[PDB]
Amino acid sequence: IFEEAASFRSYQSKLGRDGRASAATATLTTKIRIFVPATNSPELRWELTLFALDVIRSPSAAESMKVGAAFTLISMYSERPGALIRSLLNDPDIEAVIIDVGSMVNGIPVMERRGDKAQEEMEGLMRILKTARDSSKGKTPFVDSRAYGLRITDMSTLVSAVITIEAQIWILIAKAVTAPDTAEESETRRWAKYVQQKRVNPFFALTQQWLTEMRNLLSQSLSVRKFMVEILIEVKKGGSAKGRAVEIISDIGNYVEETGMAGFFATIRFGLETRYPALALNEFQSDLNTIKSLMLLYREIGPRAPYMVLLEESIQTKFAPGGYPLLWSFAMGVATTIDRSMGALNINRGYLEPMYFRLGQKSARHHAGGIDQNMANRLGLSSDQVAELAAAVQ
Amino acid sequence: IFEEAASFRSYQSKLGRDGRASAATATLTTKIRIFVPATNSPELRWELTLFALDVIRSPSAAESMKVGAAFTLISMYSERPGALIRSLLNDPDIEAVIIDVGSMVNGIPVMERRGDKAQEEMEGLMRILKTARDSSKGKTPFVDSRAYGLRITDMSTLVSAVITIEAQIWILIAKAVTAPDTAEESETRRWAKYVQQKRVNPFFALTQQWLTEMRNLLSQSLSVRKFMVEILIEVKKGGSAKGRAVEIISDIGNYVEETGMAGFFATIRFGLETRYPALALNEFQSDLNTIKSLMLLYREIGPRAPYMVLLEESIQTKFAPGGYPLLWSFAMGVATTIDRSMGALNINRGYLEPMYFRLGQKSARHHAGGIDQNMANRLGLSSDQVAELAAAVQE
Amino acid sequence: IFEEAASFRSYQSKLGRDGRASAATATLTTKIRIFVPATNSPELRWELTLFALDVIRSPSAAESMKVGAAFTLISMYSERPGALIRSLLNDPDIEAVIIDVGSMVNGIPVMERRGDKAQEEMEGLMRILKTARDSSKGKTPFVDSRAYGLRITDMSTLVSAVITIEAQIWILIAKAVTAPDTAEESETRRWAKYVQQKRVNPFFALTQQWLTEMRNLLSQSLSVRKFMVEILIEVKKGGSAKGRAVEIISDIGNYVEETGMAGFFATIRFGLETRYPALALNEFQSDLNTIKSLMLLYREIGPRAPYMVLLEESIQTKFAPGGYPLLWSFAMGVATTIDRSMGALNINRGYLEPMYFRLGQKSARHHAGGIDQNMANRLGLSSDQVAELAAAVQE
RNA sequence: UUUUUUUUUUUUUUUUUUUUUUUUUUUUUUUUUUUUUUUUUUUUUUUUUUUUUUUUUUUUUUUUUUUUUUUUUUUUUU
Repeated sequence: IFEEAASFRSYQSKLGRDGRASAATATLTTKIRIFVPATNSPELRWELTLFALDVIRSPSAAESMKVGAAFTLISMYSERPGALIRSLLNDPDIEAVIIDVGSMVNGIPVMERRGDKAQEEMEGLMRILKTARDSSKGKTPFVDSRAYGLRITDMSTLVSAVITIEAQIWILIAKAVTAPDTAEESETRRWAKYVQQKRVNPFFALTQQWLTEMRNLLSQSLSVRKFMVEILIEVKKGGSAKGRAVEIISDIGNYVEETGMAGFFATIRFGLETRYPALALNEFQSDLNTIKSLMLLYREIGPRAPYMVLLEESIQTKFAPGGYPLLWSFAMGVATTIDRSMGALNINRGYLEPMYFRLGQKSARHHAGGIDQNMANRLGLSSDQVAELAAAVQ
Repeated sequence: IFEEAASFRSYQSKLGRDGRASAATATLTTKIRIFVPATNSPELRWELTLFALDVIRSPSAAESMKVGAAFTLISMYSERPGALIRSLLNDPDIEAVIIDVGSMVNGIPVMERRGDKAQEEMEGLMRILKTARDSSKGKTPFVDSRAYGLRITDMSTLVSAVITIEAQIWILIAKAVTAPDTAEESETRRWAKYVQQKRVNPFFALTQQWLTEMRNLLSQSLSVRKFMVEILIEVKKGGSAKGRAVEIISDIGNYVEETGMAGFFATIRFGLETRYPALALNEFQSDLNTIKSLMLLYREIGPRAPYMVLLEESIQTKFAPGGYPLLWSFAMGVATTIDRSMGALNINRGYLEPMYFRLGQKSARHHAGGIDQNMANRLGLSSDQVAELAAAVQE
Repeated sequence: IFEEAASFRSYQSKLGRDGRASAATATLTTKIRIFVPATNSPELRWELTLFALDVIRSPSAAESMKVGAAFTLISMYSERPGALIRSLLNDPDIEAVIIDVGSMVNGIPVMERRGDKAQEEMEGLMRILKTARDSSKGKTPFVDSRAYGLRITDMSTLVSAVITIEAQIWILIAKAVTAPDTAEESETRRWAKYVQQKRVNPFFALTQQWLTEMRNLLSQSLSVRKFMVEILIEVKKGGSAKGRAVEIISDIGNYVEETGMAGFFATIRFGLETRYPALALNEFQSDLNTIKSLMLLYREIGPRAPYMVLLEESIQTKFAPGGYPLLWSFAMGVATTIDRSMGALNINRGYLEPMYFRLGQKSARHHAGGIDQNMANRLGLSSDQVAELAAAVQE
């Protein structure tokens, strides 16, 4: 009867998603140069970090080389970052040319391995680096200029630096796609955390200007977000040995997961699992069947599922609350009454049903925390006790 | 209808945890020197402990020296201190170099077997130890300076001494990463117990100056907390008799467990297992579902679970009460009302949701301990007795 | 919901607590000499006991000597005292070397089987036993000096003597680690019995000065308490005929069991098995779950459980009433109101929770002398008569 | 056998939150003690065959009455 319809909803949501796309769909690659350190000499690693910071500080650089810089800038972690790149790159938009900087002989720019083939590229980079200084009005990437000056001999001091700047990139990714500005509040809150717990050395704190230039690069290159989410899934995998370096990335991950999918998970939290009497309304049944199909769909996607928005994967559309707007309007009605932080999520969408939102508000507030409507009999609480709870709840 | 939601919560929590993370993630190892007692000689072991105390007392020693000094200083228990470190190291931050010191030939500075590579390491150690003495204005690590000169010749007094300095490190770890100041109250209260029980010899008590220099090394190095929690799990394990040495560590452990997860367990104690009538309120169902997922998650993590804050594991975030703030605010509302130990824990966090906290307080205070709502009927207590309890509780 | 939380409490309690600790944890042994009788000669055995009493009486003897002397002393019961020590010693703190002394010809010091190997040991012993005598203002260990004077040549008087002295050690162990001073009342009781019941010859009573020197040795050595509790568990096992000696010990052991865990058992004995109306309150639920977990934990620990304070096993901490203070404060409020022997136990802990203690009084006294309910309808007599009895009893 | 109708048209990105912070050894009591053989009754005994009455007898066909018989189209108003 209805079972056919429910199975048909399921059918639509999985239809044609099976199998493999034709190689005729293969997109034009773009060629990007990544200067990998490829050495354990701490001097070259820190100089390359400064070079890379400056590439992103520069308004005269192209996006193609800025992405390449972000690929050198994160990934200072491993003994062989060329393995990290080649194994986790996984992007058809990109062909990355990896250059070992080797001895890093050149003073402020990277040394070219084919020094002779073009001097103009070394000039281009030097112009970019000068532009980085001059356009930033002499202000270093760091809030203390001495951090720009000092060059590092000792591996403890190197990693203290590197992990602190990496962490400063990774705090960005959490909101770079989903609220590309206005997220300095959240990012400084997370910064406060990592320095309080002494994981990062705040001598290497980066200026809001540099962080914004990098956050913008992240908002507008998918290629670098793809690499970030690749490595973030990689280190999320359990039971491994962890160094402090990957641990802080993983930690950051917990802010990066479910990003840009607020609507979806908020209908599960403050719609489904809150389980007010309103879930018996006939109107919602289509929406409930939708969310069932979405949860199974989420499961079908597997490990990439919590990051779909950063990856800009198409399937997100299905996830959007336009697919279940009665239940979503209701759920936000609950969310905004229950959770003070849900008050501050923007719910200006065209498909807001204000009567169902007000029913959401009424289910939490007007029903007195739903206190009359105890969900389960395990407490075996007195009727009197429930009434007292409702009185205390105002 | 609802089952799919809870099973999806499960899914989210277990997603991508599976499998083993690629070697391409492997971090730059730093070099740590650990000086090790080669032999059961009391003269060696006590001088080396004094040296090691002085390395952490030093303003001029490098963190790479200091953490390896702290490793030797808390390996002094073992019949084979080199084996203890190398077997429980388990740290990709670190490459350890051991210097099994054969005969302590240099005297005040530690020896090195083939010499320092250009003599400079011995000179480095000497500078370290001088600067320790000079910066400390002559004052020893110990509260009685006679301990510093003592140059022990018998194993009985050595183990008395060692165990007492070790205990003094281990009293720190309980707060070193969770409130590294305000710690002195706890650390002295624990000190009181071990001396009252005559387990440690108070002749060897260490100065607040030295203890804070070591507490800071613990706060700022994960590599030493990794070693500590490795050995703390190791000795917590059953099915052997114990030497007083590992027993005292195990004893300390009971203060180190649950550290830095106050909020989590407090929601279990004073939200969940107290089973107030307030758990019928619809909103808390989301949070209850979360804590169920967290309990099963805790189980899934296994032996490291009680120490996840000291070992700085990402999963901790999951556990933070920001993840279930309605239940947490209510549970702290109960906790602070019921337990006169509570409320000395800081609950100034953004997600306090104080209507639910006040409902917590109004359960335990206003509902007279929730007096009416008896959970189980095996006593079948009279209404008059419940009223007497309401009177005596002072609401 | 709640079932998972209760299982989680259990999980926390048992998490780790399996497998084997790695031998990399293995503690430094301390090497100790135990002199033992080789043979069934009373002339040896009594003089060796006098020597051992004097070693413990000495101001100049080392702790390593003293513990070894306490081993010499308590092993006299058996036909193979070497076998008794070696087989029931179970301790990594220590490394026991046994000397089967042979004929005690070399004066007041014990015999050396291969002569003096340092050519100093006998002189060490001479100094020890001289300083024992001299430090004492000319006293003997015994209240009558003739006991010190009289050599023994028959087994019957030997065993009369030995048992009397061994008993005097064993009466101590019941409060050597808990309340190690103010023990004396419960060492003069405990000497009432035995003398009255004619199990000991009070000719061999020991002076308070010797008993406190031995009590101190017991408080401040774990290794001796470990040996005592090993043999105390050994003799507690049934299914065998016994000698007089072991019976006196076993009888003692009924004093030694549950020592130092007053608070734990008192929460079960008072409060919990009293099943007051107050136990139905929401407040206790955490604590009740705790006690349940502890009872099954007690079961899991098995034979050593009643002695975990004297063995100072880490787990003890778990048991401490800080782990369930609301239930405990109430339980002590019951216990002190009901039992005339309670209250003379010191309950000045920090986690006193006095509103619950006052409710513990107000149940067992204020609620009609603990007659505001009757727990179950075991016979179904009339309420009024029982209430009249409670009024006449006046709480 | 036959005789309708049967294209389409909306909506469908995102935006919050998320490290910590207290407690947490121990303390009391804990042998015993009284009673604890027996003692009386304890066969029997009365009464218990039978006896009266106990066929039958009245009445008991029938008889009156019992076809039918009148009435029975209409008419005002709107």
